[PDB]
Amino acid sequence: MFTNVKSTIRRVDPEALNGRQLLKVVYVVLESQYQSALSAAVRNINRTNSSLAIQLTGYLIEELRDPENYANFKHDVSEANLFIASLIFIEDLADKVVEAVTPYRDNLDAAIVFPSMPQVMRLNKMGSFSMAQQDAMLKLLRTLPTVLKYLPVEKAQDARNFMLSFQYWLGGSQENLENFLLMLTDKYVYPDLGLPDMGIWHPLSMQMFENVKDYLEWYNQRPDISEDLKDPLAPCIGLIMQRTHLVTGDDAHYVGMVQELEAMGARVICVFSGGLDFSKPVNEYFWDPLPIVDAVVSLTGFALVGRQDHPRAIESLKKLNRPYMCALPLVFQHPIQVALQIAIPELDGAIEPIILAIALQDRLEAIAQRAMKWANLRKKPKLDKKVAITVFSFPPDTAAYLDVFGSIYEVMKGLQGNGYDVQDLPGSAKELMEAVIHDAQAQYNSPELNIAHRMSVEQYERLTPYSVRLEENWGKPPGHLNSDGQNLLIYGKEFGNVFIGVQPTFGYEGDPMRLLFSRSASPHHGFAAYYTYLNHIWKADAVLHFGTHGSLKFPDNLIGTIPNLYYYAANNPSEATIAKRRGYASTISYLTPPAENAGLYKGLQELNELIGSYQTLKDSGRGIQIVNTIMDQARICNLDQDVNLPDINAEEMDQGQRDTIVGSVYRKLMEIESRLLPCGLHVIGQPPSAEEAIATLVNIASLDREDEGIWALPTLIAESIGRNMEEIYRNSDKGILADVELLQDITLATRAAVAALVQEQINADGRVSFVSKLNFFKIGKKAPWVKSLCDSGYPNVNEEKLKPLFEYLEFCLEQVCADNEFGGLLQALEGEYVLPGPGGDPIRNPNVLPTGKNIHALDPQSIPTLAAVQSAKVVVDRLLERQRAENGGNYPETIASVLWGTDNIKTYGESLAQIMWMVGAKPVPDALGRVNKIELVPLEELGRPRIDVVVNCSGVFRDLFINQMNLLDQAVKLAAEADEPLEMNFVRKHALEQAEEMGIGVREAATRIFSNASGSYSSNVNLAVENSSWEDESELQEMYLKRKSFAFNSDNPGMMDQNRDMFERALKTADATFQNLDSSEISLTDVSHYFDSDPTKLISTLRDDGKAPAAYIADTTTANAQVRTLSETVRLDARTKLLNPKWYEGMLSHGYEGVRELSKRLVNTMGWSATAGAVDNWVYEDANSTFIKDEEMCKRLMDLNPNSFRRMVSTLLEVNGRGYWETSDENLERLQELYQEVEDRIEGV
Repeated sequence: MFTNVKSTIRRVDPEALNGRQLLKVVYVVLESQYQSALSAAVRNINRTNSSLAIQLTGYLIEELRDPENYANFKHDVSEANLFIASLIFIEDLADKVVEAVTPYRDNLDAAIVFPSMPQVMRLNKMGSFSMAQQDAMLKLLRTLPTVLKYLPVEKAQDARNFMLSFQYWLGGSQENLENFLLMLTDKYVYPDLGLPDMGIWHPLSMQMFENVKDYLEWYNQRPDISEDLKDPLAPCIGLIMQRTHLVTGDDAHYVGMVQELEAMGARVICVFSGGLDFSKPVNEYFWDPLPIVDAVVSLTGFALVGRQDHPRAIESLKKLNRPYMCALPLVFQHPIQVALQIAIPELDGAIEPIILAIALQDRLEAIAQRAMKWANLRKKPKLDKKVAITVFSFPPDTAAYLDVFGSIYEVMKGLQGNGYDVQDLPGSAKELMEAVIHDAQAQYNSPELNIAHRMSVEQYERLTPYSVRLEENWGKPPGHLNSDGQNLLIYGKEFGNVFIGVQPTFGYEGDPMRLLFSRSASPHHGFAAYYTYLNHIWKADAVLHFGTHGSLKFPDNLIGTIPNLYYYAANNPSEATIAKRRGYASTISYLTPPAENAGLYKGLQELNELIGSYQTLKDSGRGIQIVNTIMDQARICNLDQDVNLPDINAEEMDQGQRDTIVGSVYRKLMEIESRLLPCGLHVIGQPPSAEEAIATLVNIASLDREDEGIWALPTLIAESIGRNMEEIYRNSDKGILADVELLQDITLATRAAVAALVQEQINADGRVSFVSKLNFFKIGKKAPWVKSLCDSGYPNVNEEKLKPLFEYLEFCLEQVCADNEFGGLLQALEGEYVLPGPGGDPIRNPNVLPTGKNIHALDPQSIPTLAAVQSAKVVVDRLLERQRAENGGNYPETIASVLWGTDNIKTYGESLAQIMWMVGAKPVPDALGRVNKIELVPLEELGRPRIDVVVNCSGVFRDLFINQMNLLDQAVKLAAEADEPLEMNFVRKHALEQAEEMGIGVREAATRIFSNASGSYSSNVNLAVENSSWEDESELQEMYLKRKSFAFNSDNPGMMDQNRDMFERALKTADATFQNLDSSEISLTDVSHYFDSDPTKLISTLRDDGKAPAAYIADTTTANAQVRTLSETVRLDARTKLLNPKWYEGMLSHGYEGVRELSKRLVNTMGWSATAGAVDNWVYEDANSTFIKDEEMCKRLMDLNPNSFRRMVSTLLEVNGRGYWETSDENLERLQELYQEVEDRIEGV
């Protein structure tokens, strides 16, 4: 009494209620410090708060004897919102408190019982949280963060709110207990009411920290943690989060993240910021001068900086030089929202440790474990570090233009040479392939994969907990795949701390020795075993993959917790993004082989020489019989499918139309001659020479660039002779000799001038920074490139415009020739930050150079650009022009189109803006420049009817650009609804006819934007053609109609439901199929995805009239946009790739893996015969002539790669077997024998 102030007052009531809500609180407590502290808190709220008043009644625990007191208590509990109890530790009364409260348990908005006898504690209740889910106080407080992970997010925030309320109580201050009461009033009584710039946070500290020293001083004083965590050697992880969630106190998932990491022995620094520039905290708090963090995990779901500012973000993350991981808040707490949001951190070079009832546990452990393995990598000593390198399709029957064993060998050397422990490194790439595939070339025995390990069912089942799930499709372990009968086989070879493994077939087509009835595919035990070995037996610290390998299309335990590092081609941002999101991929880019012009050969070179003779023989006199030879030759080269070659003598023509015969054939030969494509494979970290870069530099020099302030060289040359390049291109297309010649002359000039810059920089051999900035005028010389232009016959080219062009070209030459590819992997393995960069076409966007960067796509709202929209109007006018010219002059009513992510990333949304312009819509950018809106154009501006569309969206396009599918659907439906003449609006005309037949609205009948079901990709036509697993085309057409018939809906974007009835009806109306070519290197025969999505023959089946649609492929890779027919483009492929000696002599120069490339293009050619019949007989004929009939070659290919040869031979038999190739019975007997020869070498007898 004399030493502790007690109050006679038990009850506090507000003087005046006014317009304010009343909260009723009842406490029972032993400490009269806590009675009087509550009274003061309640009393201060009552006198300040303008919307809340509190009534407080309470008894010291003892006072509950005299039933006078116990009687009111009971009545007070009855009326009470909040119940509070603390330090009840007497049986007698405890049990009375239970009787009193238990009745009203559900009445009470919340009941809070702080450290007191067990009976009382069970009364605890705060939303969906009970006991089910001073030192005494600390003990229970510190345990609460551990519980959060095993609860769903809302049940967790209740438990966090409980923990937060215990922190305020143990705190015990007046404002502590005010906040206590206001928090509970806000979150569990009256929701509709109530409510430092940056710093460091910890759930278990009451105050924030404004510096690192104050934090670590507090951290090291923490009694509740192991000495292990205070140690500066301890792995430390940085978290970034939004201040808002700490104020709100909606932080349960953040608290669980800190607890998960601390449980794994990681020191944590959680920074926050009320701003949007998170570089500031990173730069202040993750440093002291050195980094004090081993990896960062962003939980903001935002860009580091910001407009969002990726350059400063990068410079900040590169100074830190640690792995930057990102976990979207949405992961914890919907389709358009995740696609738009996840794309941003990817441009900061983020890694995604979260793949894209359920408790936080799986997500929290995932992020933690994967962050902890990034740190281990930073800390484990080089000589102890184990790297596994996985390889797929060996033997083959992936990774574009890659010498896989070529590249692995360079990586292994680089790794040994940098201090990693590499044993028994072979003397050559070949010997290294030989160590993994015994007798790959089938010289002496059949090819046999090296067995690195035999896993016992016992070892498999113990280290593969999820093996049980595989039993449904694959039976008991070890099953029929990667099996000796007893054991699961791990194919690979140990080379010290580097392991080369061969991953098997994922087995999407299931065990052909098992009858199954499930629609839920899983990997086979062998596939599982392989990853089980890497992770839990061999215990890799990191794993390196090449391109897509086998998975990321057909779940977190296969990938594991160790860094997944991918080498992806710089030109495949789309599929690299898919790996980032499905695979926990960190993706280092490599360059595709330095491209060469395809050039002319045999028949085509003879034809070019005849054309050379023409201008002579015209002045000689006999300018006639040559045009009959030129035509007779063209007919032999099958150019008569590409140029109109009438059956008329040159005698029976005017000079005008004889010149045109030549002009037409010429511009088609120069198309072939000049096609810029790779002719071989790439080895990681073997960049091209300056000589090797020149063709790549010519096409870089051959595009106008507004954003760089510079012009194409051809543009400048044309302007020099008062001409425009758009004219010269169109007159070229028409086959006007003078202009076909002028284009070739301008092309040759452009080649010479750029070669002159590369020549100079070479024979300056480092003396000068940039030869392009040397002041030649000052010493009275022209630059070597200006000289070249003058010699080429163009002496008036504008030198003020040349200067910044040729400065740009010299910069591009540096990036094409740079060697960073190995450096990238090194940074990753050292646990550092790999510079992010744009994937794309290096010629169209040279910012894709140099390689060795962590390539990303782009902001899905950044496309289409105004430039892309203009470029689209050209390609649509040209498709319609040509489709008319081949059909009376009649516009088509419906164009069936495919959209890919890959081509849209590269052109900033051209192919996408084509479909917009077909229906006569335009995308509308907001102030900031984001494309989130779309309008129709008036028919005046369209100049023609609205063309109806079916738009087949690839699973990838859906995954990256579902926002853009939303815009397309809005556009189509507006068009169907537009008050316009049916004959001016084929969208409306078809939709009205359909709305009646189907008994639905015009709008619902305007459904045209389809894709795969979410989490599905391709029509599976690619699998069937790849495995010959189909009887008649109908099977292909059926699985298309099953899989690609899921309709996007802008008025309910979540629900993307199958609607095959609408799909069949819209396709029935199709007059033309359409796709855009990605690139010369990813053309129709280089991959299977193009033909996999080809609806051409499907349309001919669906149509009442059975008529096949006209098939077009747009090509916007050069300045000179073409809309070719599918046949034209497949033929172009054949002439520049499969049947081009430069191309097959290029690929075969790399040996075994060379043959694989030939096999690929043949097999993709087959596909086109199955989906479109777009393969002319001579393509198959010439292929058999080049590779089979020539017995010298035939032997070379079989010896080089039995597996890839058996493949080539099977294809040729097959296309004959299915009616697509007609050929000599002798030709089929040769093939039928050669199959049996190689069959024997590969399998036995």
